[PDB]
Amino acid sequence: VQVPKLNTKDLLTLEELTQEEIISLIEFAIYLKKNKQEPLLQGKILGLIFDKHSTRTRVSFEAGMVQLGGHGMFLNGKEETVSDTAKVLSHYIDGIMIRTFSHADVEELAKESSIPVINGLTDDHHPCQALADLMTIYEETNTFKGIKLAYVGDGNNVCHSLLLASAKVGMHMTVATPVGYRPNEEIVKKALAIAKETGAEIEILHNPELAVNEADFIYTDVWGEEEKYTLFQPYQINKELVKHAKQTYHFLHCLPAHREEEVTGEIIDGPQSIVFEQAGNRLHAQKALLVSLFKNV
Amino acid sequence: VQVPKLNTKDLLTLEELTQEEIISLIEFAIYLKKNKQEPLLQGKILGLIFDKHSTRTRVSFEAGMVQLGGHGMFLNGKEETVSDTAKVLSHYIDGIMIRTFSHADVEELAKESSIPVINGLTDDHHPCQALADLMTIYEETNTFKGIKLAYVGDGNNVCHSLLLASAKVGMHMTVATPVGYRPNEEIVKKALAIAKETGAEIEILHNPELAVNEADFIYTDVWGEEEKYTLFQPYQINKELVKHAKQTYHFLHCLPAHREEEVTGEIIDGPQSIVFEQAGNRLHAQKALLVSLFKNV
Amino acid sequence: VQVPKLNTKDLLTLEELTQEEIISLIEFAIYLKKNKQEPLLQGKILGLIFDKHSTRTRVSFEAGMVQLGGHGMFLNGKEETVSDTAKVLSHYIDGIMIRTFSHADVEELAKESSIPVINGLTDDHHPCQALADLMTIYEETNTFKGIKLAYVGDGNNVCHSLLLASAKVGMHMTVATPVGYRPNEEIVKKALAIAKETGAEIEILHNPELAVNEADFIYTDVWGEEEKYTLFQPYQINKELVKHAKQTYHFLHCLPAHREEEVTGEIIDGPQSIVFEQAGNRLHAQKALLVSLFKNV
Repeated sequence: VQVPKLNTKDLLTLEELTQEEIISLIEFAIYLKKNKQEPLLQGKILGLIFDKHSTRTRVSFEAGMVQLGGHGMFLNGKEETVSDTAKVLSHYIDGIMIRTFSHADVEELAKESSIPVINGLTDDHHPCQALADLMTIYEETNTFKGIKLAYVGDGNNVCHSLLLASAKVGMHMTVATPVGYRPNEEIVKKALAIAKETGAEIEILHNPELAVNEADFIYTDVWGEEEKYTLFQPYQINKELVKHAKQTYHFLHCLPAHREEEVTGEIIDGPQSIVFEQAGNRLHAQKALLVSLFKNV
Repeated sequence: VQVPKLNTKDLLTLEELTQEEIISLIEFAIYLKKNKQEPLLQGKILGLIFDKHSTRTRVSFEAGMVQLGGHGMFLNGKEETVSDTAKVLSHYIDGIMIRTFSHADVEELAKESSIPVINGLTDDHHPCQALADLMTIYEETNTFKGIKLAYVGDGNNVCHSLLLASAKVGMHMTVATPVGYRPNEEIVKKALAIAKETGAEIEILHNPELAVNEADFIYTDVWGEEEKYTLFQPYQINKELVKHAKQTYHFLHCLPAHREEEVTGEIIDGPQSIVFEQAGNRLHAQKALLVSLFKNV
Repeated sequence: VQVPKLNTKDLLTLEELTQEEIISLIEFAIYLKKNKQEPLLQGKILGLIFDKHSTRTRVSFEAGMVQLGGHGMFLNGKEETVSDTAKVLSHYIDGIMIRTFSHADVEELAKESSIPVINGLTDDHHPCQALADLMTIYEETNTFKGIKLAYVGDGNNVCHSLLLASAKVGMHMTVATPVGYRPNEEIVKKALAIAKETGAEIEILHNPELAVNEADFIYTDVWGEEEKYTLFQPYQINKELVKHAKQTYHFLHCLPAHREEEVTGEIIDGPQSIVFEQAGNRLHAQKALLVSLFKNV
């Protein structure tokens, strides 16, 4: 097996990876997906820490380790500080995947931990998703040079992670969100700065027709309610809006979905959709990531 | 290893199995029990879903997988619908054992899931138990042709599952329950219909002496309270009642028991009892079931 | 591998071990620590039972099993009595580690269980800790003959376990605790009785300078509050107090710590400290223990 050397212990936002690093990861995920499960992490253990329990993440991670000959250790966020607990894990274990709300907390755990820490999802960031998404796209295009991804919806953590992800690999990305719901300046900013070096064109705006125009890929996600709903109704993915993209676009969604909200069934269940392939690749992307991180011994 | 081909993805009530299928399973469970643990499910994963946490079931399942080289994944019923969650599991995993209260829910999960689903126990059904019970009986008799099982007690889910189980294998079964506590028409009905084809004699009635008469096996289980208790007092298993069965009967109980309620200690701890052997076979029956289901790939 | 034969099924207080038994264990832990992880418990399963969830214990145990080719099964203390549950575990499993509050409960589980039971920690006892501590000391001294350990602080369960532990191996130990907070007569008593046969000198008193005098090792641990705090302030480990020990003493603490309470940072983070080495050895001591217990088949 030709395992990738990452020059980082942790993976938190996506930004601690070089561009080459990200491809190597992707290319490796794909090789693993094709190849019969190697016990590359014999007896290694991944701690799994949760704020609110999240199935999709937990299972995809635990699965991966198990398939790599490892073990996943389910811990809870019913806790001594998140410093003390980092110290401890390190003695007895090989890595940690945390999902919690405050990203600052994760950063802290990483500094203090002496084993790899992986952000399962914080409020601000969701690297692993984006990484599975890039994998999915690359499976289709075999390249990011010259590719447009439109994301329309709420300016959320998966949005952030896509921005950084696209910037890193020189994939162009435009975002359309309603007036209130733009993503964070600080991130947009970082993303733009990465892009200066990869020639990726990143943009944020409001009219979605503009985002989707000539896009190779469209991505949405789920959204007191009375007034909000009426504001996002125009940001729905449908026969009508998707006509402005390329004939040959594919649809992405991180799931789960509420049909006839963010996306019409016609689209999500149509042949343009590849949400399922996407879903699967969570497993594999992560596996690739895990193995690289764990061989920095 | 000579693994049984089941013509079904799921196992919910017992009724999706042919009679041959059930023996093959039993015969296989026994072979496995005798034979040093094969890693027949290397790296496969069984999701374990719980409504209220139940030890006996959870452990017997997890154990089995572990002994088969697999892994059990404990999930909770602190959950998005039970549709969404089925879809997800299927991507990352190989099978699901669910215990929940509403059987309808399980049915749903099975339809929607694209991997095997096993009913750990619903309010109406408890297949796995019955299957371990048949195994136990067969260990003793080596045949169901001509065998009578009496169940006295409450007309509960394990009762149901025994009815169907006995009907399928042509084992005769009579049930005695107090006036209020007969089992469900719909099941009795199905059971009777199966029996028409296997020549099993099934009956439901009230006087327990009648149920136990010439029985090869007696089976009870645990039972506002002030008036109920006085009604079941006569449905106790004891020196007195067991005299009407065959000299050579054996006693079963799925456990746990309240001695000097449903059963006197004399009986349950007497040499006629085989509740322990029963208990053990949970493990093995299940193992057999799991392996067959998982090789329908 | 040269595995130790223990003449006991369970390990609850430390007192069911002979002195030889304890060394053999220690010596084995060390060998295991040095040697690449043997799959000595292939497919064996350790049940893990919790009263309040405790990370350090849970992880160190689960880890160990995993590294020994086993599996740890996390159960909860959301439970039928702790008799019924012992019976059950035994059918499907190989051993149990319990942490609960009432030691009496553990005793009970052990009697009733027909597989090994290990006290993770009760209010009165914490064997596994002490055992990791002895390992740590022995790593340094290679012998207990002639060695003094001072424990100052609250007369707590780890204190108890140290008393018994030291008594068993003929290590001298003095304890200094404030007036209210002496450890239990009944234990001191047992400990003294063991010591009569190993020549260990055990003592309990109040002035800590006396405890630490000419000590080879110093051990503290964490401690309505307004009046208590002022009482223990003098029982702090610091530059000042540690001068009365040997030049060449080492500091122990079971962690976690509150610096500038029981111990000044100067000490705990100083080169005299070996709290980390201590921490690690939890894993290994336990592994050694587990393997010996599990080969009493």
